[PDB]
Amino acid sequence: KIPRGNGPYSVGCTDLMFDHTNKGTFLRLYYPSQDNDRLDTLWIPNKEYFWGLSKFLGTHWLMGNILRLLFGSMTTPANWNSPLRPGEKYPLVVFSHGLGAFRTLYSAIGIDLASHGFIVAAVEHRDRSASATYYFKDQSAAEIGDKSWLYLRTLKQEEETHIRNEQVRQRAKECSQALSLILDIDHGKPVKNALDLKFDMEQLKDSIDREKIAVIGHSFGGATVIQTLSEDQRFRCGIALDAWMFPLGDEVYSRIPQPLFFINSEYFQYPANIIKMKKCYSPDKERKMITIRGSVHQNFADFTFATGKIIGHMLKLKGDIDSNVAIDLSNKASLAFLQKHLGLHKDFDQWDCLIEGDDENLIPGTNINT
Ligand SMILES: CC1([C@@H]2CC(=O)N(CCOc3ccc(F)c(C#N)c3)C2)CCS(=O)(=O)CC1
Ligand SMILES: [Cl-]
Ligand code: NA
Repeated sequence: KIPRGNGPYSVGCTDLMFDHTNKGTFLRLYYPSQDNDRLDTLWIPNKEYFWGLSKFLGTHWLMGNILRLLFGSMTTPANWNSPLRPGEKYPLVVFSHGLGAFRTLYSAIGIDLASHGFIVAAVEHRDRSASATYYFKDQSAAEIGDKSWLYLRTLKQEEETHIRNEQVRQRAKECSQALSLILDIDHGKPVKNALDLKFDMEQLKDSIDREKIAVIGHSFGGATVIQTLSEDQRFRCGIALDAWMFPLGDEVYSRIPQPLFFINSEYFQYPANIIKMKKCYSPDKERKMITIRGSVHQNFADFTFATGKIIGHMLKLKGDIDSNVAIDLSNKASLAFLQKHLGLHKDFDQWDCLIEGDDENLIPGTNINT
């Protein structure tokens, strides 16, 4: 089970696609809800995501059908299409998923933030870094629900530098576009969701705390954080979860004025990647880094909760550290950082010492020597 949020608010979830095209925005929204008696949210909601994950793993497409069978009915503890909790303006996180992932696979993070009173927009990227995604060829197709699928692109070694950088720039643009869509919905523009879901977007009107915007992401999503910050000053801080720095151009490093927080796993990181992170540091800029002891790259994504302890450790979905323990540390430290740099008046400053890695399961900075 993906854990429930630790915060006081109940949590809702819905999908938004606008426009309907491959250049439109597609995101999963997690938000504070009133109602707690709705059906839980289907975790991986289409069979084509399993086909996607199979290609991503480099296995026979039929392995996809087996993944579906195992995980296809699994839910995540968010009330599907619940009404938004009214009467308060919520800060906004835009969340960027990793390579081979998609929008639904960071619900532990998204649910927890929402339970503390954030609205989380987990984008689905159309850069072919997602295992799968979908969109509609034109208006007719969107009405009848005729989905077109776009699958992960496998690169040759000689495309890697160029293409990963093209993708990270597109990802940043998709983050910025998602932000503008949400802010517009906040500013009351009618938007016809391309998905026919029973969630009236008009509830979102005047529900966003417009200047309290942050961007968060895992791995490829962590680079996306950094690109996004250096492209859109509307984002006031970033949190990179085990950032994979390779996609970034040499230009961006000196070009990130906003506070930035690296939350790393113990076993993923390596000198080349750490050196690139330290290239973001300048005396005039706010930068924090912590390393979660006994953790692996996958501790930040939902599949760390989807299998048993033994199978999970074997597949490097789980580390030596308990997955709930690990994600609690990442989430609580994130909340403290956000409160600090968005100027929130909540109680997240109780976790301030975790930003400093002052905990028996944290390492201040990094374990990697460079
Ligand atoms: C570093 C990396 C990728 C970059 C990235 O973003 N990574 C996270 C993927 O996280 C995922 C992927 C699918 C999932 F289903 C879930 C879930 N839950 C999480 C790992 C590219 C370079 S490499 O090939 O040498 C080694 C791997
Ligand atoms: Cl290295
Ligand atoms: Na911009």
